[PDB]
Amino acid sequence: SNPSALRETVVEVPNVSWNDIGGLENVKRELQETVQYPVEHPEKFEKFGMSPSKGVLFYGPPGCGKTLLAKAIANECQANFISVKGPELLTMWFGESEANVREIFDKARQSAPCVLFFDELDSIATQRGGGSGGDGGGAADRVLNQLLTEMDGMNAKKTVFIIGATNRPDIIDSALLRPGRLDQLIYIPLPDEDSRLNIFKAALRKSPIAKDVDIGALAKYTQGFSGADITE
Amino acid sequence: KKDFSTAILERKKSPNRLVVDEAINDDNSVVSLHPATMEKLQLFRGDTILIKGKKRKDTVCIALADETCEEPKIRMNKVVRSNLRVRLGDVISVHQCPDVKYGKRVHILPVDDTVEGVTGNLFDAYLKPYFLEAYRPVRKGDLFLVRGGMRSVEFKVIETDPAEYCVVAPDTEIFCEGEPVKREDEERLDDVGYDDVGGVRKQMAQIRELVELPLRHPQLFKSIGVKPPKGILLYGPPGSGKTLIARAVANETGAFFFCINGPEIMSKLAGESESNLRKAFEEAEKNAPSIIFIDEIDSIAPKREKTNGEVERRIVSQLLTLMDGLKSRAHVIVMGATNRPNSIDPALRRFGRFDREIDIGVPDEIGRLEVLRIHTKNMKLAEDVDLERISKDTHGYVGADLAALCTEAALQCIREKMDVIDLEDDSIDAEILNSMAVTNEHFHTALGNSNPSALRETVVEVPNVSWNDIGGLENVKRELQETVQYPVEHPEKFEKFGMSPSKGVLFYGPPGCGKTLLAKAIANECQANFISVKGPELLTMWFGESEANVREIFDKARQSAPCVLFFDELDSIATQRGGGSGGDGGGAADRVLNQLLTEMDGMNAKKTVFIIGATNRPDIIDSALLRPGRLDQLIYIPLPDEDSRLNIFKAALRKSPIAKDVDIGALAKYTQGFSGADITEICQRACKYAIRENIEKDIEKEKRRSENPEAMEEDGVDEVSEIKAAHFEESMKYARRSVSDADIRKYQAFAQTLQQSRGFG
Amino acid sequence: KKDFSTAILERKKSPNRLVVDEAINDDNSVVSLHPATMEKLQLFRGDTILIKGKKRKDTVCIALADETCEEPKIRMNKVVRSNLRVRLGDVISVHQCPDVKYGKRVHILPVDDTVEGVTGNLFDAYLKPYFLEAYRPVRKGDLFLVRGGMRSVEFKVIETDPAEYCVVAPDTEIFCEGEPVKREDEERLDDVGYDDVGGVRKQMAQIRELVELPLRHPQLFKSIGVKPPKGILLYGPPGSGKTLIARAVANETGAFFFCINGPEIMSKLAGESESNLRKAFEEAEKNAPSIIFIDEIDSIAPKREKTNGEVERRIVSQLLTLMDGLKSRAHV
Ligand SMILES: Nc1ncnc2c1ncn2[C@@H]1O[C@H](COP(=O)(O)OP(=O)(O)NP(=O)(O)O)[C@@H](O)[C@H]1O
Ligand SMILES: Nc1ncnc2c1ncn2[C@@H]1O[C@H](COP(=O)(O)OP(=O)(O)NP(=O)(O)O)[C@@H](O)[C@H]1O
Ligand SMILES: Nc1ncnc2c1ncn2[C@@H]1O[C@H](COP(=O)(O)OP(=O)(O)NP(=O)(O)O)[C@@H](O)[C@H]1O
Ligand SMILES: Nc1ncnc2c1ncn2[C@@H]1O[C@H](COP(=O)(O)OP(=O)(O)NP(=O)(O)O)[C@@H](O)[C@H]1O
Ligand SMILES: [Mg+2]
Ligand SMILES: [Mg+2]
Ligand SMILES: [Mg+2]
Ligand SMILES: [Mg+2]
Repeated sequence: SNPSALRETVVEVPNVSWNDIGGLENVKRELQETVQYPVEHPEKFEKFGMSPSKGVLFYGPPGCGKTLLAKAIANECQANFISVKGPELLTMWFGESEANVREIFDKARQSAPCVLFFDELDSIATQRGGGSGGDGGGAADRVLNQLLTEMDGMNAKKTVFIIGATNRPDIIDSALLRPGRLDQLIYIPLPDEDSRLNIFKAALRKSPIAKDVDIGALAKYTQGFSGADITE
Repeated sequence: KKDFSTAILERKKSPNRLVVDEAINDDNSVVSLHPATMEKLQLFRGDTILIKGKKRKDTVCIALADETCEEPKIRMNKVVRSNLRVRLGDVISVHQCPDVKYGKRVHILPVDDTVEGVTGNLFDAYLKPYFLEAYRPVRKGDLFLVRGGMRSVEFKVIETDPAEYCVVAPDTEIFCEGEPVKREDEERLDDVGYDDVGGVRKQMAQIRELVELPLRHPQLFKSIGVKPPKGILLYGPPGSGKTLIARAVANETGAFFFCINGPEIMSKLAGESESNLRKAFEEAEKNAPSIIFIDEIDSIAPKREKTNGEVERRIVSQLLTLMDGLKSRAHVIVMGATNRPNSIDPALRRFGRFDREIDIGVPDEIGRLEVLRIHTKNMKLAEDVDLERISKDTHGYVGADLAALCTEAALQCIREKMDVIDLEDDSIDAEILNSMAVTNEHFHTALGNSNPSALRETVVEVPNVSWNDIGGLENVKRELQETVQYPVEHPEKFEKFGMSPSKGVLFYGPPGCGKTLLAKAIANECQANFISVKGPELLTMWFGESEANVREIFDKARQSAPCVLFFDELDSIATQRGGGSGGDGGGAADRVLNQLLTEMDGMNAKKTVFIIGATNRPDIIDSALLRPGRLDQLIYIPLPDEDSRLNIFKAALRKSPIAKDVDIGALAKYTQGFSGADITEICQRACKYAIRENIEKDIEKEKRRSENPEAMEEDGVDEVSEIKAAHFEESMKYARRSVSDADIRKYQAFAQTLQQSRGFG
Repeated sequence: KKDFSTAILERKKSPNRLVVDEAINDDNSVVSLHPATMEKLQLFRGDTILIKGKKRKDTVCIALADETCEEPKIRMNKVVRSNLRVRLGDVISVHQCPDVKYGKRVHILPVDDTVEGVTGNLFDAYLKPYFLEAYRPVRKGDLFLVRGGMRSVEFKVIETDPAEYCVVAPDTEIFCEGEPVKREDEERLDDVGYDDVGGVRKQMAQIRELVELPLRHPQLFKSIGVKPPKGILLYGPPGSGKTLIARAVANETGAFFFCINGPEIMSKLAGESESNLRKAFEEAEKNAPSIIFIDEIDSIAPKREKTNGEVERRIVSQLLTLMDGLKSRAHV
């Protein structure tokens, strides 16, 4: 048997927790302030007469756990999580057209609190071409401008955080980094010696590993490896 | 001089105008006038009088005398207030009733909800005991309360003789003949009026002077030798105010009102739509003065390119013919309503047709506050509801959205009481029902769970930003004053010297230096409307409304003069014309460039409209935008210097709990080359660190108390949690400039050589 | 504080609420209440009572006494459980039947699948031997089982007198008049309800507070001075829950329900679609409180850019006019 509603956007609390993510202690510590505090304690910011920012960008090497952090922070705050990929957005215009990005943003509004994650920004957020032209990239330009337009109207909703992820920060459009948009910049580094042990343990937290396997031993030999390589 | 546009709304105080006040008597056919007021009115003790109310409703009562009634008071009872539709504080007028008109019959009938529990002939229990020999004046259509024991039955004046009003002499032979005046008839009483519309005063004044004046006092127009416009077209965001305003004006002007709903016309068979239109117009002409409100006119008269059938173009043509046939000027006005002004067929928007248009746009803060006050005037609000905060927090909310917000607040109030309310029972405890009140937290929750609709529509409002919110930039402000304020406040000054100014400015500089804020500040100083448009928004307009988006924003700016049309983020639309001209992704930048220049060309003749741009990429800015007659003035916004950064920090923290030991000036020295955005993000990081600190402190305190409840609440109490210097140090630890030292000399070079871009490289 | 959104769904435990339990007797017109529960209910041994079930279904039985019935138990038999539509563990309520209403007639008719193998007058074999002088309470619309030997014939309470419920006194002159109660009628019984919808609680709560509250307890809204919304629009992936939820809410709220299927409206000739819409709205207004569920509304009211004909825009306009005409607030 095959499912039918497998392409529809799913608004649900992810099952990922901080445990599934190895290391990144400082990133988690700052994400708590950036997301959880303005949600669980919204009146705190009004007490000090200063509003927070509803935008974050994850940039770093592939396989370092950028998609997992968004899901984990959503799970911590018990907020709905909407996952959107750049490839999916690019086909939306050749389809429902203008009423796809608007629709996902409206769904995020209706599902507040929410964490609207845009994975794989390497395609939609391709830097505005100097020789502006073409319709193949006229879809990246759409998913860029129409997305920024929605970001502008999203800062007044409150309890909605827009998180991005890009493995190509060089081509990321500079407009997305504007205040009122994805202006907070968090760097996800390659795991270090200590982080790789945690990554191995998490990847094998439910594995039949023998009694003679030294998980820490592999960490020394595997340096510069992303978490994806550690899982492979 | 003043702006006389909002002059018709003003109420002219007159000696006959008295303010509403509570009475010393509950008599419904008797009020109490102060002796001095009666002397001004030439009245005497116990004399019948006609009180002019609202919504063309008036009553008749005998005026008594009492010295406690201040001069600006009338001392009417609750029944008279309800009949006149006037709450305490309104300004009614008083006219004499010289024709007391002792009536031979005063038809009286009861209301079903006031009769529940009566087991005897109402004539022998309520009417006759209080009317016989009482000589109580009665006004047709007014509900006077009566009592015949425990039950209180309120009767409407059904049919007097004379028909208008009379005095109930003993000769009034009448009894209660049935119960045909059931309470449900109130749906068509106190329905709509001027007081039921809030947040629109300029539009309302325009409608009143274009509709009510021609129909009530055409003598002015006839003497002046001008024929008033007959076609009015309300348009605006859906749900804003259109259908309400039309009915309110129709009821307040007191003219025959005929409603022609578009769906109702189009839901009938061919040959009945046109028949109904013809009947409506003929009836309006017969019963002049008259008004013909065509709601949802876009359905019966859509754009001819979109309509497909023949029995639709036939209806459009019939409507056009009927409007053309109204030039007889039989005191007939056709008012329209359409949220899609462009979807309307062009033929309607022409002379002899809907040529005058009013935009019922999104309300501002005060308008939303007034709307909320109007809608909550009946709900059981608690004594701690602050509608000012809600109005401030409701941006992009049309009146319908505010009504939905109030309803959601009430529903949330019910949910809180669901624990003590059982749904299985077919009846709910009366005490619980009467104890439900809507609190501020309910409204806040409803607002959080409610979303706005008119948040994408262009907003034409005076910004709240002032020069204080902007740090430094003294020279820029000084030149902006000359460039903008002087040609607006003092337009004749330029004509005195025989030289016209320029209606274009361009802001170029490093990001985060305060280019968007300056436009808003200068608009606020001149009290001129501000229209904010971003390049990303323009690029999607072409893939959409197409040519009629830029034209529409420019037309809106024209209608909203004085105005400051700001185009933020020119880095996209103003991308320099590609040497290898081609492509459709950039074929939208080329559109928003050429079509924008075309509008700029026609905008220099409008006057009092200034087009301001902003670009962080002056290198790619199209050289055409710098032409005279366009954005030719070039103002460079530099990175803030040592002195400017102190002001920026102070402004960012002008409402912050900063401690007493924080040296704002100290940070300025360390932060050099930082834009204002970085200076604000520093404060944001510091505030977040302080939130973490005090969250942990409160958690530790509560856990200390819970780790032995015997530990009492010591004198230690939650403090300001002021932002200590440690938080600022930590923020500066991660703070990083958004403008490099290599990307400032380049801005200086462009400041030198920007306007030279119309030639070669 | 808590999230009060999912508060209407909560069942309020009351002294009159008893949990379902198996009975010591298979009698269909008699249940067994614990003596303490009866004392809380002011009942006595062998007293007729009305049991409030689900889907607006209820039965009437005489409550006996037994100490084995724990306080949160009612000890009903299988037939009563089926009639009430309640499985073991549900929480029904108990109300008294002070008006026993000794009935003059208790119309009884059999079901075809329970009669297979009967060769004698059912009145002289099943009804009279167990009803005469038994004073068994009967509730209209409930299937009580009877036996006259090996075959077990279950009869529905067709038409009592009083109509709602009564007690079968010896004066009840009645016999089995034909077999018009064939078992296939069960397609319209125990069809849908709240318990038949799973996986939606927030949406279900919203629908219940926007539909059932305005129709059953409008006094709250009237006192608060708020007019409840009259238009609700369910949407979601095809096949999710829409048509099921609409019918479930309609049946649970117990209000006149009228279904206007879009294909059915559009499958008829011009002038009959609008006529049917008008008839539906008029009937709903007449029989208020009411609900008008328009399934597949996208067919009768699609986007105006996509619709081509005139007899489709006419139907859309008729629907818009009818909805605009509902501001009378006749509990519709
Ligand atoms: N820090 C980590 N801890 C544990 N597993 C990790 C970590 N980082 C990556 N992984 C594993 O590697 C997979 C891929 O990483 P993911 O979290 O999808 O990163 P990404 O930035 O989305 N990668 P890509 O889309 O390929 O650029 C995860 O789903 C985990 O299985
Ligand atoms: N300015 C206002 N003051 C008070 N109540 C208002 C105001 N504007 C709107 N409302 C309320 O909101 C309702 C909706 O406004 P309505 O007059 O129906 O808007 P509309 O523009 O005719 N809608 P549509 O034809 O659907 O685009 C009104 O009937 C009032 O109940
Ligand atoms: N001179 C200033 N004084 C005070 N605050 C400032 C100043 N300049 C910038 N800011 C702050 O930084 C924010 C961003 O600056 P803004 O006025 O939007 O500049 P911009 O030119 O529109 N930036 P961008 O669109 O990112 O190129 C402002 O909204 C203020 O919060
Ligand atoms: N939540 C549920 N619980 C139990 N059964 C369900 C549920 N949802 C769907 N079903 C079953 O699946 C069937 C299909 O659902 P249905 O109510 O017809 O969906 P729909 O949204 O009306 N379909 P369509 O009009 O074709 O988009 C139902 O009739 C039930 O038999
Ligand atoms: Mg990613
Ligand atoms: Mg309208
Ligand atoms: Mg700018
Ligand atoms: Mg369906």
